[PDB]
Amino acid sequence: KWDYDLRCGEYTLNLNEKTLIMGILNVTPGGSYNEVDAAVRHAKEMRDEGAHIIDIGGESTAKVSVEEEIKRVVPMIQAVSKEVKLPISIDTYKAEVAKQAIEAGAHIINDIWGAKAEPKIAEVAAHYDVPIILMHNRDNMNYRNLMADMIADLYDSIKIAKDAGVRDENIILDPGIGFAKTPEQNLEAMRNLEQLNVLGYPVLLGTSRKSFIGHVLDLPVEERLEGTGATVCLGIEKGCEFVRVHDVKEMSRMAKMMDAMIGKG
Amino acid sequence: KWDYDLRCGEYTLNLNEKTLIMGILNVTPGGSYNEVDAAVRHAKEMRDEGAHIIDIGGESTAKVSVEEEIKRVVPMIQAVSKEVKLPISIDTYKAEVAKQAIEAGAHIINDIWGAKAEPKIAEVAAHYDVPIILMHNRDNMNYRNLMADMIADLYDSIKIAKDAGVRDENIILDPGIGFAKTPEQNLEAMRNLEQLNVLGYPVLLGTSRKSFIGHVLDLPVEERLEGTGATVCLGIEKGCEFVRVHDVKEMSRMAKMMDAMIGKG
Ligand SMILES: Nc1nc2c(c(=O)[nH]1)N=C(CNc1ccc(C(=O)O)cc1)CN2
Ligand SMILES: Nc1nc2c(c(=O)[nH]1)N=C(CNc1ccc(C(=O)O)cc1)CN2
Repeated sequence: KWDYDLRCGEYTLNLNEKTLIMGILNVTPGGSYNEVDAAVRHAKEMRDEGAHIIDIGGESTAKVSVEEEIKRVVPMIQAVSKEVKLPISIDTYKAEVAKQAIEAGAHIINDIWGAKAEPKIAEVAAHYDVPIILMHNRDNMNYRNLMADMIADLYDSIKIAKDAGVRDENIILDPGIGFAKTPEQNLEAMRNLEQLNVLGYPVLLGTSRKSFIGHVLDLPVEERLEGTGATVCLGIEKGCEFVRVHDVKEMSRMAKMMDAMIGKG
Repeated sequence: KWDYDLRCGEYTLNLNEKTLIMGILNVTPGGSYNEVDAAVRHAKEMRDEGAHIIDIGGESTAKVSVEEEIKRVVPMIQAVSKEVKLPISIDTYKAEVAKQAIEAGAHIINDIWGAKAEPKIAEVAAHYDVPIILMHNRDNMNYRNLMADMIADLYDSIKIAKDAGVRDENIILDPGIGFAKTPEQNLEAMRNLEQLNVLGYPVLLGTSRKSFIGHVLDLPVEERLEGTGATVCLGIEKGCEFVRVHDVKEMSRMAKMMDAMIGKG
């Protein structure tokens, strides 16, 4: 069904056998022992609970200067990649920040502006030959047709990536749940996820604990585990390749049950 | 999408607005204060956590005499229906046991042998005018074609029900997960649930904590909450009207997230 593995330098990710789980690493503020030590323990924990990728990045949910984001995030990567044998993605949109992260040992790029923030990032991706996640986002919500416009917008990211030298096999798409979308639009995107498949790239889904779940269930962030469950289940059934979650133990067992049932693996 | 409500004597169940949750009531052995009091507290708890129906019945998972099953189950129904304002289904296949249960105040019949055990049950259903759940089951597993044979077998239950006087609107079907099916056949049934829809009746799904979940996840019964989650999510996405669960709080929030997303309600 995919005729290629996801190549991640040291590691290799097979897209046919199971839904791959990307664990969110909270960067609680760099350099200090407390910060880097708690991040390592948390990454070790996530590896133990069934995670396949560690996603390192903070400051999205402020506007910090770039030379600082590096001071924060570079030590984090050096440590985790040394002590947790697992691919690391860097969660930034900035070109200069991404460059450092791969240099410090990070394997995937995770751009929440899908190369539209700093088009030069896609050039960094092409050069180190890393896989890149292009997320749907935009500075507004004035959609003519939600799904039609997402697919259009995503394809504009691909165009920037490909004209930068990025190979098709190093491209992952993400519908960008929670970004430039009302609670009701987020549901529609979920309902229509299977459309992104026509584009012919692997899709990552990120819905973990987000507020649209709260809006439906009327429930604060620490009570959003079951809601997340449902979004991850519907996601996988709609053909997702990756899920980005906080609750690795739980989501990982759900993915596995989903895989058994849908006939994946 | 359904042009009719599910009529349950005192109560009425709408099939368009939400996935309806049936809570499993464990009958731990009748008459005694401890037994009936713990059953009532457990039913009150399930009502509090989002349940829409209470399912009362034990001895399926032995072979007890009929006049005893009544001594066990009749007091349970009198109590729960008095103190929990909710429809009760009786989980039996025996005609004489069902008769008593409705007489004691129970509203739905739940037959795990789909009128094939004691065809006379369907006559009890027709007479009191209660809804009946017909489950797929058989004394063997020698399937030519799993789904084709389920649908055939189910239709044999309907034939018995309808020739007994049961109205189409009082008929609910159930694929009978865990019954006369290997772990691998259970997955296939799950994968192909949407087929039962061609028959034109509401479908209840019962997979809560069952061993096929354990077989996939390699996990004992008390660790089967996420696995159950996935089965309930895929179920609802495949058009289920009811789910039969133990973990009402959790499953109830998942159903609700599923409903929001699939556009139900
Ligand atoms: N590839 C990828 N990266 C991310 C994603 C994401 O969904 N996909 N989400 C993130 C979290 N952003 C949020 C947006 C909305 C909400 C919410 O509405 O609660 C929470 C968090 C950041 N990084
Ligand atoms: N309408 C309906 N009634 C039931 C059902 C059910 O699935 N649907 N399951 C029940 C439980 N039977 C089990 C079968 C298999 C397993 C297992 O394999 O672990 C556990 C329990 C009894 N009553």
